[PDB]
Amino acid sequence: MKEQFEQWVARLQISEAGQKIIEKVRSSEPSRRVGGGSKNVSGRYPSRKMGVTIQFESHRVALPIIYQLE
DNA sequence: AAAATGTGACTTTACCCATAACTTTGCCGCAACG
Repeated sequence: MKEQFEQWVARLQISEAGQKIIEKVRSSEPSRRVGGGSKNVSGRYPSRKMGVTIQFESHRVALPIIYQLE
């Protein structure tokens, strides 16, 4: 899981700052919890690619992008 | 930090259908005048 990541970074030759920010993203939990607001349907989707739940704040402008990325 | 869910069982006007009930009105006779 980590050796493949390192080889991917080496192949793309990502700078130290970029790899650091990527590791911070892949380690840190989401910054804010999704709130429904007032006109947005919010919620969770099971991403089998990652294998975890992903939060979306809109089911007709952001969720379809999630399906595409899955 | 943020766009996308009204809905359906219940009740109510509206038109048609059949019949009762009073008023219309042409088709006929009958009395009166020319």
